[PDB]
Amino acid sequence: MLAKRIIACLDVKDGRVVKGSNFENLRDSGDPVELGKFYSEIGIDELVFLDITASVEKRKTMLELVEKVAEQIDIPFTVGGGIHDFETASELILRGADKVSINTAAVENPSLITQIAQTFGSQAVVVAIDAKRVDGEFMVFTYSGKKNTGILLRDWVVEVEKRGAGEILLTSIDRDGTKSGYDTEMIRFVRPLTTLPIIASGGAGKMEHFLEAFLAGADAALAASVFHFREIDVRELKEYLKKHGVNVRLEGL
Amino acid sequence: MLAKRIIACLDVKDGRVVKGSNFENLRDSGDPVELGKFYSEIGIDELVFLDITASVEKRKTMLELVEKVAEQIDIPFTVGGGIHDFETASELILRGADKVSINTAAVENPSLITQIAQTFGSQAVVVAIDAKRVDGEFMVFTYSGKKNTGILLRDWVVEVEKRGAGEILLTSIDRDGTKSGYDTEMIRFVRPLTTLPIIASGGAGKMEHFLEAFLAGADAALAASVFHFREIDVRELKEYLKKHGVNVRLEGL
Repeated sequence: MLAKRIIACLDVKDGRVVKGSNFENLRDSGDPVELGKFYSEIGIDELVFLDITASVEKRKTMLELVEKVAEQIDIPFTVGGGIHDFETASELILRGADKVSINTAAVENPSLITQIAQTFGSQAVVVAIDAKRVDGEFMVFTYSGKKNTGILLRDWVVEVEKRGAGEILLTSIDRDGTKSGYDTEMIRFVRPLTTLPIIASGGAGKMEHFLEAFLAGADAALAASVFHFREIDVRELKEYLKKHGVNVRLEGL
Repeated sequence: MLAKRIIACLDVKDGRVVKGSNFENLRDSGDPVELGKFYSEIGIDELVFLDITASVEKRKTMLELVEKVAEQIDIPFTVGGGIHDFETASELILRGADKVSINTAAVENPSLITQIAQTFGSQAVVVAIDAKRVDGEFMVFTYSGKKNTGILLRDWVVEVEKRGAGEILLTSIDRDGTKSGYDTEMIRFVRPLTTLPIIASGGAGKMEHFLEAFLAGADAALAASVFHFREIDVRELKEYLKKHGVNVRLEGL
């Protein structure tokens, strides 16, 4: 059966991971190399480095981050946040990013998905879809949740798979950072519309929330707050999930 | 008694208002001058021009927008989105913006609020506060809702008034664009903590939602989706609000 993955989202600003969360067991929790390697050693399956400014000095600072992280970490990582074109995506993958996450650029040029997939393989392209329920209908939002595109989530999911994406990173903006639980209604809604791996994102607060995300059909669970604020232990989480029948990897823990 | 204002939020990209909403009655609904003047003529009290990229070419494209809008519109306007420092804010106000909205830059340097207020007057400084309920506690989020700062909304509201802000633009990220109603719990929570005008933002979907926002203590109601998608008529809205005792301005309608 398909593996169920636990993925940590590391928010980046100026090529360093946003700090303030006291990793007294580490020399510098702002260093993408040290922090990424740490997660690799305690059981995280993959990482996402999300540039949350995704603006100034971004392109160059993210390239340097990729160069350093790629030579030191042994689990897959995705880079996202403001990747606006094929050349930017190509530069990141060429330097060692395993995958790139595109969102607004994919909505504005759907064949960008296919271009990256044809050159680097479908597994290198993650389409991040940010959605909200608008008067009872799931809609796709771009520009960091500030633009309702008018495109129904149902239609965009189907199109993204047709364009050759490898995976969908499905974020519920309205649950993101709330610690109130993943948006399992949204995950269940998307599950029958695609065969691709679905990475659920936004809302994790406790171990049981991960179980619900996987029972709703997620293939991976991404979280930022619970790992950044050290609210959930990775090994504890994986042991709980495996006890409840979820196919997480316990090897190396 | 204090006036209750209706404010339209115009999302900007590359110095033009995001289109796709068919204003067949206008020559070009993407033009900030034509669209801003239109709203001015049909009863909108103020405008907000929000750069939703707020990144590349932004500083220069927003300066040009301000120069053109300031000479043609006769209602106040605020400019927001990625204003990172005092010089940027100063340039915008000097060219004709009535107010500037600062958010992440204010959280990272609270005396920026005071600097703008001392030079241009407190009425020129709007502090945009984006918040979410995190495990039952309202927290302040920066970087387009991607960073939980760990600062309680209660404490930041009090600090913003102490620093000399003129107004608070209070956005509930989790209701923004949903058309499900303003976050009246959040508005009620903030009302007793500040004497400043509160501009409620995020969630408007129907006329009754505006009434609820004002009954919760808002001094102004900001909306993007209902005006952008032409879902609510401004004069109809104001007549309904005045019938329900809300002190909106009917002059000129």
